[PDB]
Amino acid sequence: SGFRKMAFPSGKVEGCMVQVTCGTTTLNGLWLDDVVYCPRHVICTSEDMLNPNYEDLLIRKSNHNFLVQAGNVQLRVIGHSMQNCVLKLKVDTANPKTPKYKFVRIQPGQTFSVLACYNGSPSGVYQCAMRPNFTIKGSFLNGSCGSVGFNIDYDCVSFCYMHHMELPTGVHAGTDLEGNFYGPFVDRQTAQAAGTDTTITVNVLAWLYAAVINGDRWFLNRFTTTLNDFNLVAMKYNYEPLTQDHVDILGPLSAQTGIAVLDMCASLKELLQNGMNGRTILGSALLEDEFTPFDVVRQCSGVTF
Amino acid sequence: SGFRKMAFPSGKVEGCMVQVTCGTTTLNGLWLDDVVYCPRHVICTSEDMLNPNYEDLLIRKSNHNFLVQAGNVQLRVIGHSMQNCVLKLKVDTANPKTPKYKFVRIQPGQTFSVLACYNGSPSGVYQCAMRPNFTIKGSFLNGSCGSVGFNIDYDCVSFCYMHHMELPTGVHAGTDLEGNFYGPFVDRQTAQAAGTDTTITVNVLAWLYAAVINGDRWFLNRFTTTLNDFNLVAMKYNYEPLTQDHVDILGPLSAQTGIAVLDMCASLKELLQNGMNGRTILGSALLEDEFTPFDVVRQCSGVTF
Ligand SMILES: *[C@@](O)(C(=O)NCc1ccccn1)[C@H](Cc1ccccc1)NC(=O)[C@H]1CCC(=O)N1Cc1ccccc1
Ligand SMILES: *[C@@](O)(C(=O)NCc1ccccn1)[C@H](Cc1ccccc1)NC(=O)[C@H]1CCC(=O)N1Cc1ccccc1
Repeated sequence: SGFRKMAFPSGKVEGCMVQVTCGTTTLNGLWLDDVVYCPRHVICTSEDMLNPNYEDLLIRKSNHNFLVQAGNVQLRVIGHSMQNCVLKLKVDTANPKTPKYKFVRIQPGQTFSVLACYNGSPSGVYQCAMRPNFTIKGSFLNGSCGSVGFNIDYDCVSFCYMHHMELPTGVHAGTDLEGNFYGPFVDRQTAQAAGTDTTITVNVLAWLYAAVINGDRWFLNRFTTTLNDFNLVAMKYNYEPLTQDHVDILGPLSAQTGIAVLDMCASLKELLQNGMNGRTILGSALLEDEFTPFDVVRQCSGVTF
Repeated sequence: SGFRKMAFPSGKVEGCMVQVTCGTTTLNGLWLDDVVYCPRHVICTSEDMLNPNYEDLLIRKSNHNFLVQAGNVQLRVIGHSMQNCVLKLKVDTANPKTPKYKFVRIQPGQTFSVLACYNGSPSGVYQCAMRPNFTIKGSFLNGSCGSVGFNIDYDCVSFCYMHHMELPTGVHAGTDLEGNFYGPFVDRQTAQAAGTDTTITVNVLAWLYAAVINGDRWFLNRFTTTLNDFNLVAMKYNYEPLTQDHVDILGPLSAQTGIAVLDMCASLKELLQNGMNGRTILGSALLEDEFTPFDVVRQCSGVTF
């Protein structure tokens, strides 16, 4: 029993984290097989970050300008190329601790674990959601660039995020492992607007199923409602609209608790209109949206790695 | 910037987790050097758990009644002894992945990371506090017994918790690694009363400093107060009393933010009496007490392992 913001065990990712230095810029890299992946702005001075020309900065650089450390082990760079916002450094040594992995681009609402690192060394692990405006509400300091986000399916590590920037509003922006930014962001220090954030409705519903599973049932009401009626209300409160895809994904939780999705929808409807009245659900006085339906199943059924 | 419930990286603990079977009871063990540590009730049937005589049950058992698996690999038990509520199984093989470690008994209010395991296999990691009544509010299912809690102090793993049972009220109880229970609990399936829980005042103050560091300053008021005056209020709301030791521990945060401890105390005083009035601090609508002063410093200054 109980319910926590649970992260994946980080061990398989810890053995991939390295330190990358170019000139006086140091940040984190990911060592898989004989390639080290890192943010391309490693080739920038702090000055360059205002208006960087990544082309002309990169031409002025050779293989030996790049220092790669895995612990006290020096890796030798024998090749370098820029793929969108990521640098790939080919090194002389394949990482003997390379796990089974894949590169995935996640969708808004999906969750992942972040291994926050400084100078190639792990500091902490926490679970995050990709917000609908493509930011993450992380915990990152100077030198955390190159930290990664991941999911584990069985023995396979799915890398979905590399950390690049803090925006002037103190939220976080980065790329997939192919170096394409999530959202409309660029790797330049200039004012950048994230769009309005919205609540990930399907995740809030997943969390209400989790509450019922854990004995918190007070919010369960007499009423029902329709998708269309539910969605009119959701859009007033800055909730994401609910699709047939969301209803299909909540099927297993529906079947476990004996509560039809639309019934859970009516319950949520009342909470938006009337609030929680200074009651709590699973020890929180707000509606939580950083658990997927898969996270709830994983935690309440005991899935291992 | 930002602030998250951050757990320690779990890799050094992941390589110590094994599966221990005795008859048809299977749970988690910790393999350090040539000893496997596990809850002693592994020798119990479900039936035995109501009123176990551990001496008598252990006498009926020989070394070969104990199956130890690390992944695919069967380890051979060549010795067994009971130390309080823990079984120590001597095995033919020292764990090659034994980290630098210590056994510590922690105090109420201290935090640690839990590596939740099933069948010797890591499922997830989360941070929590030892409550003042010596329970933890965990997330554990059947088969989680023998899961451990730990702190990392540079290269050294401090094991402080082994999970044993869920109480009828859905909170968690266990031992230190010498097998002494935290709190008045016994390893028996019988109704057991946890004390009244209290809010860990020094941790709430640490979290308010974290809020100020992160730009949440609305709660900062004109007023001051004395310890004695502050404590009369705290005891009415089920807060732990604040001692000179707590004030001394908050000194560095006080010095960093330029806000005197007693000033922060007056600010907390108002929030207890007037509540938060819709507003949130660091995304929460309740006062958080599962960050120590050291947790805040670690996260806001960027300490690695
Ligand atoms: C970086 O890309 C990174 O850490 N970004 C993520 C981040 C930053 C702040 C808060 C949260 N997340 C760069 C790389 C780098 C490192 C060293 C020298 C130059 C560039 N690291 C930074 O810390 C950058 C970005 C913000 C910043 O002030 N900065 C330069 C810096 C670094 C250290 C001390 C002062 C200034
Ligand atoms: C183990 O002590 C354990 O998992 N305890 C912690 C915990 C935390 C949250 C929820 C439940 N338990 C025991 C050990 C065990 C395992 C298998 C067979 C016998 C004993 N595991 C349990 O799951 C205990 C506690 C609840 C339960 O059902 N149970 C005994 C049991 C299990 C299965 C069938 C009958 C009885």
